[PDB]
Amino acid sequence: NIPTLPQNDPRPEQRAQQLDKARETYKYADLLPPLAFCEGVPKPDTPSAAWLVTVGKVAAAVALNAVANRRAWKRFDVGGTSEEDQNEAGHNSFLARLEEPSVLDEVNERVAAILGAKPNRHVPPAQVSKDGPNGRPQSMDDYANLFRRITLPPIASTWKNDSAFAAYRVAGPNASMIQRITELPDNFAVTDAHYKQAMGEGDSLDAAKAEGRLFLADWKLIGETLVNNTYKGAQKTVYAPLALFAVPPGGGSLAPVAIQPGQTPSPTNKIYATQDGNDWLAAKSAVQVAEGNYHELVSHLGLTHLLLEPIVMATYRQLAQHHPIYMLLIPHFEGTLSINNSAATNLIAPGGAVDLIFAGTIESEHQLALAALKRHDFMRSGLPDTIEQRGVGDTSVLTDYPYRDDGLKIWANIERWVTAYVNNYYISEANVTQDTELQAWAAVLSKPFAEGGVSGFGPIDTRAALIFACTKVIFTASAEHSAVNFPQKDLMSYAPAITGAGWTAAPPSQGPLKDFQPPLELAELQAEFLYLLGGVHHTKLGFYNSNSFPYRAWFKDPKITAELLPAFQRDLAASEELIVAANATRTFKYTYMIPSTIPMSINI
Amino acid sequence: NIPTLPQNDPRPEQRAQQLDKARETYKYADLLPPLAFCEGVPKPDTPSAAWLVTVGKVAAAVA
Repeated sequence: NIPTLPQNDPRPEQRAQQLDKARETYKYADLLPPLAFCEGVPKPDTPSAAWLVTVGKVAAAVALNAVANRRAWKRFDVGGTSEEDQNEAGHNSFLARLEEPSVLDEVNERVAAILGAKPNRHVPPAQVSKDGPNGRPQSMDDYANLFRRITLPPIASTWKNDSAFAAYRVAGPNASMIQRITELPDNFAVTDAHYKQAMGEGDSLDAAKAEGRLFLADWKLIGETLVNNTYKGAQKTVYAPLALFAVPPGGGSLAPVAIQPGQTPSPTNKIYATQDGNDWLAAKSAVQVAEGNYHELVSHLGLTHLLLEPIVMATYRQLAQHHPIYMLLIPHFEGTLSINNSAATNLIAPGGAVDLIFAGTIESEHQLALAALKRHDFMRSGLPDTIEQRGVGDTSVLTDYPYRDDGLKIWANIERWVTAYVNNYYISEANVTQDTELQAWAAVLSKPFAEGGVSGFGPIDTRAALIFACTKVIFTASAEHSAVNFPQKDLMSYAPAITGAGWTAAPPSQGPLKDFQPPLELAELQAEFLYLLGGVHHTKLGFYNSNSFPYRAWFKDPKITAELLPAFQRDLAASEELIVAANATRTFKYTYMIPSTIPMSINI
Repeated sequence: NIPTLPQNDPRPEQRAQQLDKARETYKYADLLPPLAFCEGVPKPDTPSAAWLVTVGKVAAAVA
């Protein structure tokens, strides 16, 4: 078959009848206000068997670590529970390979209990707990010892170094935060003395501001939207810090200069610098807490999951199965509906993992997420555009920016493959306007953000405009989500390195480090649920197949099958070697933009 | 037992561990909007039996 535009289609009546049945299987829900959600999971978007088995094995290890953590506390129920989880691990690898009682029910339920922070996730079908790790830490060893049957992340041993703190701003979960500044803001007056502490006497703050070597990360939005909460009556705290970063003259890696935990300078809110010791380590730890709230809601959930959800909805509804753009975008949406529902009713739901671990009240977190979707500008949110919007573009000034360098490759790949796919099917700029399905598609997306649209979406009246919207979508389904989702397992499992709440007051430190860390019962949940969200690489960018049992190729037009997609896949195999090359020379690794590791869609 | 200020307390650790267990017992609520309220009546702050007997005599005459 050759997909075709609606005006060129030889059988328009059968086409508009498939969209009628399509709009009945994909109806809009209000699982989260403002946004445009789907009513449950339509059976087409059910998780594939391949996906369930992969997730099932991760949920098994997470469960076995929780049992092993329960053996350590109270130093048969732990033994019997240990084996029913082993039975599932053997059931998964063997029974599911037949190719759904063991696959369907057990996997979805185990994921729900991990993301929902439900009690007694020890054993399934065998139906805070003081027989598991809970309460205040005796020592900092209690946090590293929680990773018993899952591997402790490497940042658990590097995070105190200032080098690791700045690597987050270029190769961490929120690698898009910094911004080149020419003059310091008025509420963050850092001195030349603070600069010469970090960079030495050979450089001056004035010289760095002139040569574009100063970059700032400003968590002002956290202050605008969050409301501190409590856990079991214990005060959870979050800040809205500003942190300064500079590169040595002549170019080089980033390095932290100064930190101010609050938006407003005050007697209780001052500027901490590289030499201040225990106080400085807490001012970095405060920023890390701000990034956790900001990443998981803004960077991660708001601007990938929740950003693509109305587009996933409009694509099914207005674009027929015989539409070429429909053939391009649906495989980049596999399971996005399914994971966003498991996110809505479990993760960010009251009583879930984010409600307890992260500092804000759960509804204040939602406002933070919605605040970014409301201010986002889709048409000017292309990766090469955002790089030049921030002033982070010079490859010689700031030289260690893995996300920028690896990502700008994957973007160029996807744009080439999109520009090819579009130019084949859209042979005249009159094909775009007369695409009644694509214009309906653009309408429901061009709508106000309050009515359920994507901010800054219009207009899609050009082949170049459709090319961008299809590049940005594919990028968000693949590369960007890799750059944010998987750092959760590698860079966010260890609570002392970064977590959702501060558990003492402030960077002005008043005692031991272990008191700023979360209680163990939550610290175990953070490691486990972030292990699960970061430990599933299923489906691979460039490899378009079906979500059904044969897992056969998805395209049918032999133009794409034996030319256009192979052109795409080679470019990705090429960029992979350039990225793998640069990654060996790097101490702070960045696998999240490696073409082999990237998924097609948002699915975990 | 002679009371003592925190900085002078010979047993600071045991002291701090008490307020944690205490902040667990006395949690805030929004029973009345814009006011700092207690989440129900915690058990150590249950009305005493003397208070109930005195009140019970009055609540009987009213009935």
